[PDB]
Amino acid sequence: GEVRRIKLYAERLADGQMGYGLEKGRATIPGPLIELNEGDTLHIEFENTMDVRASLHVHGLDYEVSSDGTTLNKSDVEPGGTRTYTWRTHAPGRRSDGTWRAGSAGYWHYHDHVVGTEHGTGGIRKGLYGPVIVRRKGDVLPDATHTIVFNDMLINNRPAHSGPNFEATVGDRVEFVMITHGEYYHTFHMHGHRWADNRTGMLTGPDDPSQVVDNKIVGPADSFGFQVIAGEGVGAGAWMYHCHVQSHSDMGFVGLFLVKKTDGTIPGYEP
Amino acid sequence: GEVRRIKLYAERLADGQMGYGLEKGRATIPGPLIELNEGDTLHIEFENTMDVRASLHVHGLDYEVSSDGTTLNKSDVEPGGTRTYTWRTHAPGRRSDGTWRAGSAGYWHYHDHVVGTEHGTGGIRKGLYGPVIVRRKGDVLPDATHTIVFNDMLINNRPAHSGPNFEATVGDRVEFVMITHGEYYHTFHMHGHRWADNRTGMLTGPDDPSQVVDNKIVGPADSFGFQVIAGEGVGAGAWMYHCHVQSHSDMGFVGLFLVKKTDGTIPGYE
Amino acid sequence: GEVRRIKLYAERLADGQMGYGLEKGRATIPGPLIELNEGDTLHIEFENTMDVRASLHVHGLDYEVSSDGTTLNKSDVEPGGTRTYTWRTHAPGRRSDGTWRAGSAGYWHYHDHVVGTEHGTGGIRKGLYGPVIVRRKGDVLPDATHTIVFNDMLINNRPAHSGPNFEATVGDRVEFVMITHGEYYHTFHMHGHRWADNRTGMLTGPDDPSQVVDNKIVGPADSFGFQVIAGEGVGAGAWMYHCHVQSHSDMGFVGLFLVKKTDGTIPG
Ligand SMILES: [Cu+2]
Ligand SMILES: [Cu+2]
Ligand SMILES: [Cu+2]
Ligand SMILES: [Cu+2]
Ligand SMILES: [Cu+2]
Ligand SMILES: [Cu+2]
Ligand SMILES: [Cu+2]
Ligand SMILES: [Cu+2]
Ligand SMILES: [Cu+2]
Ligand SMILES: [Cu+2]
Ligand SMILES: [Cu+2]
Ligand SMILES: [Cu+2]
Ligand SMILES: [Cu+2]
Ligand SMILES: [Cu+2]
Repeated sequence: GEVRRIKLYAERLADGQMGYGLEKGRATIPGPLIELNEGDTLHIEFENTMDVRASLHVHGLDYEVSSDGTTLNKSDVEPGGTRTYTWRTHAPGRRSDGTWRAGSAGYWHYHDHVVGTEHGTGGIRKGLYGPVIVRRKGDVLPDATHTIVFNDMLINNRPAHSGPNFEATVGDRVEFVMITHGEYYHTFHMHGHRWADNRTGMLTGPDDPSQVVDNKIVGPADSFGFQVIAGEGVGAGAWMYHCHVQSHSDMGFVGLFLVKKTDGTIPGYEP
Repeated sequence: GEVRRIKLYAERLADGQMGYGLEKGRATIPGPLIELNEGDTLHIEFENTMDVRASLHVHGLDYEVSSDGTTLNKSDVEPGGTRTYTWRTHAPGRRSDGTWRAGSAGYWHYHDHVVGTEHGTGGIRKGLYGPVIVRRKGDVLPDATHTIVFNDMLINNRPAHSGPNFEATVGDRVEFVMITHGEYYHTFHMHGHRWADNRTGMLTGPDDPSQVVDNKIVGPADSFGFQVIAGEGVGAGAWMYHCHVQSHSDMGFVGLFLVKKTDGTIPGYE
Repeated sequence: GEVRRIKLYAERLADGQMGYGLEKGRATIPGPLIELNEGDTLHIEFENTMDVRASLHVHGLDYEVSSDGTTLNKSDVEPGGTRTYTWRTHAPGRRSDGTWRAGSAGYWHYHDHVVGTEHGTGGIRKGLYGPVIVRRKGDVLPDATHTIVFNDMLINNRPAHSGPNFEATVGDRVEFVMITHGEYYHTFHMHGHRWADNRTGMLTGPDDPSQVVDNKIVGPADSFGFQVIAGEGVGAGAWMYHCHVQSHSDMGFVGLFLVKKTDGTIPG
């Protein structure tokens, strides 16, 4: 259980998007990946650099109403204002009542709750979302982590036929965090790969009856994640991921998981 | 288990609504909570007090076609009529061939199947829905149970910005039953609390790999439930629950889980 | 693990439809059920008999990009062309990193990826879909398997009020494969029966905490399956299955699981 501190800034981007960043003028969409171990406390020294009220609200983690990031709990930030948000986490364990307390561990996310509406509809639309992973002791750690956000009809707020693409090598342990926002349900599909429908996205062993899937229905504020061995049993290639709702996939919102051979090459593809 | 008998009434209510009740003029939307233990049998002496055919149909439980509650199986109820429905439940166990028979236990629900359409579209819209809990031997029992129904764009058929709110004290074991009906998908979200995506909404112990969530996609006739310790690790507070579909949350369709300190107070909220 | 070889054909059908068949002129919607055991390899000698490009794309199974069935990987089929697709499967096992590799076993599906659009919107709409089951050693095998596809507002591309109905006898072990396609989310409900939300749709034992359900939200390209003992604890009957989205159920998009007594009768 470390007590940890980061700085976070909400910025309006040149293009009129809105992003979180770890430093001024370094905002990204999605926002920076926050990673904590169960038991860790994080203090986020947040600065709203924008000319509108903005906030930081987190799913899954332990927070008091004063870190709700809502108008209801007097927890949003005035233009140019500052606020320290506090996120706590806990390990699982036996309560006195003999019950098992579930831990914080999982694939989570943070987003604005007051831009445009008192539910953050405008901030979320403009890019104020990012991933949070809470790890349990012993969890398997990846070679890389990639965050895919279905935000209305967009992926990571990109234009149609502009990715995002993620590169790996065959055999790499690659982690995906998959977050949904906005108005629409979606189905997330990845070619050539599959994962478990459980906390880690990985089967614990032969006694784990979790469905193994390559396609998952998601709605606004859903988060899940998984890890794959890149190209396992399928080889190097351009492995598309996309929404499987037919009108959505036809808008040209598709990304590629580019799995290269150890010589840096990939079977030829036509994007 | 035990053999149980109850009366149930379907009644027209104010503002063109329809509800189930355990007594005449005590109909509620949602309808009364029905709670059974695996193995129990329930006989429901159902009176349709309305001027249109109505029925009772249940998810999850054991029932014969004579208690289907459908026109197909001639088990709806004529206006002003009475019919006894029978719900059975069973415990899990190995079959003779060594497969495992799943038990009845879970978060379930009952609704009308013949008002407006032969799928109960009018009856459900107007409020003919309620919760059923079937418990397993050794299940953890709560201090209170609250039912939240996303019915089209309404919560429990309340208009925009009309709660419902649920009160607890820090430390209470609070059960939620979450049912969806109608036309739309939703995502159910609760601030400051989380649960397991499994039968009871609680992890069985360290071998249970179920995802821990605070947001769940649901569609018409989905039911799930869970228990939380009120304010566990987060303290007293006005803890919002709402649909996270942004247009739905922006219509005011929000309620509060009001978690008080033992001294009866709650951190100031607006 | 066996190496298996089949032929498949894509063909235009009546009423503006398209389907897959094991023989020319024998295409069905849904397409033929393909059943494999973990470790089996299947080579599909696919002939596109149509006047438009078409492909075969599979969920869940092991395939190389040369069997992706996509424009991106140039592995669709010209009109009148033939292509051998290869699907591999694997058993689960312990990896050299100490993790458990998930096996191929599950309820899966295949469909076109290039008719109408580069995502197969037109091919899927018109009937180019079918079920795939991959079994694990020791899995419980059914007496009968039935495939239900929610494709847009249709079931198995049947018109409103067109079933399909499935017949069983009380005590039969009946498997359902449930696949969704198109534009819409659905909720699949079956009267009188329930299943586990897990890989097999059956609880493995008392240590399996999976929710037991009779209603499941599904979206495009979702697949799940389950087995039930027909009429278990409920008896013979006409047992409705339907989408539970109310306007969907109201269109006539409903079928029956017709469970007979041992003497052949159904409560009428
Ligand atoms: Cu909120
Ligand atoms: Cu989509
Ligand atoms: Cu795909
Ligand atoms: Cu695919
Ligand atoms: Cu949120
Ligand atoms: Cu090229
Ligand atoms: Cu029904
Ligand atoms: Cu909603
Ligand atoms: Cu929240
Ligand atoms: Cu129902
Ligand atoms: Cu695809
Ligand atoms: Cu439907
Ligand atoms: Cu039903
Ligand atoms: Cu697909």
